[PDB]
Parts: sequence; structure tokens; C-alpha cells
Amino acid sequence: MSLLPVPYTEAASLSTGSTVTIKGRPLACFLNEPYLQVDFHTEMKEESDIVFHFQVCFGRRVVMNSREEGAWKQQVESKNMPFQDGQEFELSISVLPDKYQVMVNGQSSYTFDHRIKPEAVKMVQVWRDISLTKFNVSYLK
Amino acid sequence: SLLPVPYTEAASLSTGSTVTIKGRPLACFLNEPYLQVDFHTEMKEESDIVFHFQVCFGRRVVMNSREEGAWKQQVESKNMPFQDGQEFELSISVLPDKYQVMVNGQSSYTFDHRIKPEAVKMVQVWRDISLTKFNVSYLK
Repeated sequence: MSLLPVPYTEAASLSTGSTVTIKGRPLACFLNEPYLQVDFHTEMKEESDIVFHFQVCFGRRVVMNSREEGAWKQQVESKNMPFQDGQEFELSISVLPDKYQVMVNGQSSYTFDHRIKPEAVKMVQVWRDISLTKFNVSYLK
Repeated sequence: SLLPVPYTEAASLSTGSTVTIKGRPLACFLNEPYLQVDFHTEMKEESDIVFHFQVCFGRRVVMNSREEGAWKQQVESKNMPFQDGQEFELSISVLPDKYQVMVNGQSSYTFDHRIKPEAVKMVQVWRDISLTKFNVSYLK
């Protein structure tokens, strides 16, 4: 119900069958290009390596990447934009054996092959131009 | 005490006006937090922008204007007086021909007027910062 702090930081343990669910709303209209960033970190430090970086420029594109040994690797870009202008969204990131599967409002929207094992993740950070009402880590089978 | 972010205030600017902002980035420079300051023509976030000032901390500064919903010619600066993990004081002064931007007492950026500063009705401060002070002052 109530708004969560942004940047939002939560310790997390991920493996095949894990899902990270986020509910939030952009802080600006799509004309002003608000951003959303979700980072799966290897340590409880914001300067640590990033196993999975998911960045939305609302109304424009999605960029996915990893930061290894302090350096950004090969960017994966998607022009798929299921997010709606001025609306609350549900972002769901599922851990599959070979990749992350990203869902937006129940629709399968993005994929990213594992570069580092998801078991290396110790923390999740959610930040940039969003208000956040829900953050949850769940596990199934 | 912190101000809400996005921060929006009604403003009237002319030659001799100064917009002072005091704040801190919400992330370390390695994570590239942003700061955006927009001088709008109306009390609407989708309205035209007389002066847009955007910092990508530790990387660059971009300045521009948005007219009839379309961005014009970008002005880029690689000058980065902002310090990693520190509080900053940003001052935007309105001169006859341009905006003069100071960072922590250092003259750092300029932007020639495209539209008269008297067209500004509102100032918006947003992106990855905590804000402790916002003030519009005049001395001329």
C-alpha cells in the first residue's frame, strides 16, 4: 500500500525457480523519458559487480548488460515497450536454467542468457525515476 | 530536512535572477546517477522547456530546449566539478544573453538564451538526487 524508499536495496538469494516481483509507477510522463533500473549485485555494495542489469528508458528502449571486474560488457538492446504511459506496472524477473525471463504486466517481454551463475547474486537494487509499492523475492519447485 | 523529488516550483525569472539548488546524488559515480533541472513555460511537465540542464554524474552535462514537444540542438560539456558521494550547490544565474551555471562556487557551464527567461513559469528538479534546498532569488 505505502511507498517504499527509492533507491530500494534488498539482500537476495537466487537460483533456478526464483522470481523477483516489483510493482511501481514512473515518476514522469513518457515525453520526459523517465528511467527504471534493476541491478542484481554480487555483493552488499553498490560498486560491486552486476550479474544482471535491466534498464528501461520509458517509451524508448530497454538495455540489458552485466558489469564484470568493474567494466560493462556486451549490451543487449530491446525496442519492445509493453509499459504504458502514466500507469502502474508489474515487473517480474524469473530465473530459468539458462536465462532470466522478464515479464511486464503478465506478458513475457525480455530474455537475457546467464553470463554468471544466478547463485552469485547477494543483493537487488531498484532505482531511477519510479515510485515503488512492492518488492518480493519468491521461490518455486 | 529533505524536499520531495521530483520537486516542482512556480518561478518568475529575469536578468539578475538566480536559482540555487543544494542536493546530493543518490548513487556513487560508478553507477552514473542523473540530475535534471528544467525551466518550463507552463505548470505542466509536458510543456515546453526554455532551459534543460542534465548531469550524468562523472560523465557529462547536456543542455538543450524543447519547443512544440521536440528537442532542439544539444550543447554538451565534459566539465565535471561535482564530487563523488558529496553534497553540491548548483547556482543558475540569468544574464542578459545567457544562463551562467556555478557548481560549488566554480563557474562551470553557460547556455545562450533561445527564448526570453520571462517565458519561464515553473522549475522542475528531478532524477537521482536528494534535495535539501531550492531557492529563487533576485538582485539587479
